Amino acid sequence: PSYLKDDDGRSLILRGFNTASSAKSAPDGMPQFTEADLAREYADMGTNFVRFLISWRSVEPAPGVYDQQYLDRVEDRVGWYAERGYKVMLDMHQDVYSGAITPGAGAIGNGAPAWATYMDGLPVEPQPRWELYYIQPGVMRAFDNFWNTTGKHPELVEHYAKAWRAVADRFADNDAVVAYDLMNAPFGGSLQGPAFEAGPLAAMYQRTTDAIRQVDQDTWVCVAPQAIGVNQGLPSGLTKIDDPRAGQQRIAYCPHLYPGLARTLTDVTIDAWRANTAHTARVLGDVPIILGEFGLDTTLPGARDYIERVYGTAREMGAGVSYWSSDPGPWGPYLPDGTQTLLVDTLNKPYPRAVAGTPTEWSSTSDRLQLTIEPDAAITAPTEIYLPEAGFPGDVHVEGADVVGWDRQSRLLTVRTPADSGNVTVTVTPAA
Ligand SMILES: *[C@H]1O[C@H](CO)[C@@H](O[C@@H]2O[C@H](CO)[C@H](O)[C@H](O)[C@H]2O)[C@H](O)[C@H]1O
Ligand code: NA
Repeated sequence: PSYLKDDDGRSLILRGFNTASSAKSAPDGMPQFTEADLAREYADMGTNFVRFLISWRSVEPAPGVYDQQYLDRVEDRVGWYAERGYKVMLDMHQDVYSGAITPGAGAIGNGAPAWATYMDGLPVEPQPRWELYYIQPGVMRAFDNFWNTTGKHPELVEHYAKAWRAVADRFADNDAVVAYDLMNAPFGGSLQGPAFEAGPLAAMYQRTTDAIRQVDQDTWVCVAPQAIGVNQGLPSGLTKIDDPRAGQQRIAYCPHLYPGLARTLTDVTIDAWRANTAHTARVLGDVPIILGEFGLDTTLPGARDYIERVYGTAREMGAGVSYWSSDPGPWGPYLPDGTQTLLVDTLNKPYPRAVAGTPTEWSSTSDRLQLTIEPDAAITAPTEIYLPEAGFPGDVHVEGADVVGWDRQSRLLTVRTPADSGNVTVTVTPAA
C-alpha cells in the first residue's frame, strides 16, 4: 500500500471528517462550523484530516470570473486546521448537479453555478427520496450538457478545469493543503459504467489535473469512480490519469463506500469494495487510497460494529478516512445540543499520524498502540502518534523506539526509530 507524505517524507495515516454538508446551501459557501467546533473535534478525537467542501458556484459565480473573497474565506478556515496540525483535502462538491435544478447553492441539489446549469426546459418533478432527482429528465440533461454528451456545451468541463486551477493557484503554497478531490460523486447522466468512467469522466480528470499542474505541482490530485454501483461494491472502469509533474506521480484514489442477512450482505460488500478499490488503485498506478465518504446513523443497532469493521479495513488497506460527516445529527460525532454520539468513543483511538517510513502493520486499543515500520534513512523527522488521555493519563512507556517528545496537551507522541536494522516494531503503553 502507498501513502501520501508530508514535506519531511513521512507517510500519512489520515483520520477525519467531511466538513461540512451545511456549506452546500450557505450563501457565502462556508460551513456552519467554527474554530471552537474544530477545537472540540480535536480535543475529543485527535483527528488530523478534513475533507473540506468547496463549490464551483462559489469559485466561479460567473463565467471566467473567480471570487477571490470566497477563496479568502476558504483560506481562513484552512488556517484553523493548519494551526492544529491538520492536513486538508479540498472537495469540489456537488450532489444532483446544482441547487438550480428546481425553483447554485442548495440543501439537496448543490454545486454548479446557475450559468453552468442547462436542463433545456426538461422537468424535475418532486421525488420521495432525494437520490431519485438524479434520473429526472432535466437533471439527466444538466449532466449530459456538462459532459458534452449533447455536443452543445464543450466549454463546461473547460470552465470546470480552470475553476480548479484558480483554486490551486491560491493553495499551491499552503502547507496544510495536501489533496484536491476533483469531483464529488461523479454521475454520468445517460452515460453509466465504464463508457462513462473511461470516457468523459477520465477526460475531465486529465484536463483538470493538467490545468491544476500549471500552478501547483505538488498537491495530490484525487480522483473518484462513478458513485452509483461502485459505492455498493461493483468494479470501476476508471482508467489511469497522467500526472505531468516532474518525478513521481501524485494521484490518489478517493472512492466512497455506501452498502443476520443484512449483516452478511454488509460484510461481503466491504470485501467486494476492498477488492475493487485495491484493483483501481493498481490501475491508476499503485496509488494511495482515501475513503472520502462513509457514514451512517450511529443510533442504529450494530452501528459501532460496522464502523469499526470499516476502519479496520481502511487500516489494513493503508487508507485515509474522512467520515460523512461532522454536521450535527445521529450520523455525526455530536447531536445538535452538542451531546456526543457513540461515534466519538468509537473514533477516539490511538493511531500513527505521520510515520518515519512505511507502516506495514499497526493496531490499537484504548491503552495500547503497536506499529511496524519499514525503515527510511532519508527521513529525519520523528514518527508522530496520537494517544487519547482516557487510556494514557500520564507518561508513556515505549519499546522499540526512543521517546523524542510527549506533548500531553496536544496528545502527540514523537519517537525515533533505527533505520539500519530492518523493519522496526514500536509498542506504546501507559506508564506504570
Ligand atoms: C454521499 O452521501 C452523503 C449521504 O447520503 C451525501 O450527503 C447528503 O447529501 C444530501 C443531498 O445534498 C443532503 O445534504 C444530506 O443532508 C446529506 O447527508 C453526500 O453529499 C454524498 O457525497
Ligand atoms: Na500544500
